[PDB]
Amino acid sequence: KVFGRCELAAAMKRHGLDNYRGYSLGNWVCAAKFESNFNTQATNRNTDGSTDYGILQINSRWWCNDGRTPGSRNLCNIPCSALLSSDITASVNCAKKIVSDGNGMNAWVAWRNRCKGTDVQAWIRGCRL
Repeated sequence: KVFGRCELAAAMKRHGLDNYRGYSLGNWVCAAKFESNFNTQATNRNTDGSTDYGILQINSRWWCNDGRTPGSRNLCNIPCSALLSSDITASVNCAKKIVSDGNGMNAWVAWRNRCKGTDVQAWIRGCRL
């Protein structure tokens, strides 16, 4: 499914991402926008054997099991296919682990390059949450 900006913001807020670990909602919307263009079925197959799955492009070496990646850790304890549904619940739950377990939103390359230092609140301006 391809989310609308405000639609995704409302769903993320209902899943408790606003101010999660000090990151306002807009950061999460901005990251989804540049990671996947709000596409829940996005997949990026990397040359290292790993694959990035879903709206937040979670990588299979560390976070989910797809049965095909060397040195997989499966730290979210989920099959990577659960990250490919229209329901964002699994990606959100795993994204929380990632910012947690690891260290901030720098984990997402698109956030680091396209959201960091910008007015992220603009991604939720106009929306009714």
